[PDB]
Amino acid sequence: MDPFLIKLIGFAAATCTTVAYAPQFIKVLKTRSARDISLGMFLVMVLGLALWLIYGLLSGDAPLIASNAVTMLLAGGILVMKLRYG
Amino acid sequence: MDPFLIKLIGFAAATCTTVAYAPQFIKVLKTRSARDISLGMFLVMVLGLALWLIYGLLSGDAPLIASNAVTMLLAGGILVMKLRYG
Repeated sequence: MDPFLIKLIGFAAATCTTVAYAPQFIKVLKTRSARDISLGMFLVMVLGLALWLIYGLLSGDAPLIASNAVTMLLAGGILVMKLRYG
Repeated sequence: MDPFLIKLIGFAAATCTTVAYAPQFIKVLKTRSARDISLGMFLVMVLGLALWLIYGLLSGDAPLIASNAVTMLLAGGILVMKLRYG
């Protein structure tokens, strides 16, 4: 019945990107982005993440669940990007 | 036995981000990134994606499998980023 042990193994491997992804998100902010960038692209990505949470639960996978939580917190860099506007 | 129908549903939803993510990748290139950016972060992300393919197959999920294939092709934007070097 979809053993939880599988989720743990996936997280362990995904940890490399997840751990590296978090700091990488901040670096993107210093990438000197312009306001003329379509923020709509980022908004869509967030929508997929929200849905991925449901799918992740159905599979009992941790990487998708943990990624969604981590992304939400790290995503906070949205305010920084929005600063470029106006 | 992990019905394939589940993978199809996940892809349909993930299609929003997957479809939007592809064009978003190109836009990142025009983000005026600097060579002083740690490319190592991107390298690690790729490693996780390669492993995710195996995990994705184990779950029979299409979003992870399709994402890996799409990312590999779209990732090609690596050469553009490498151009900043030197």
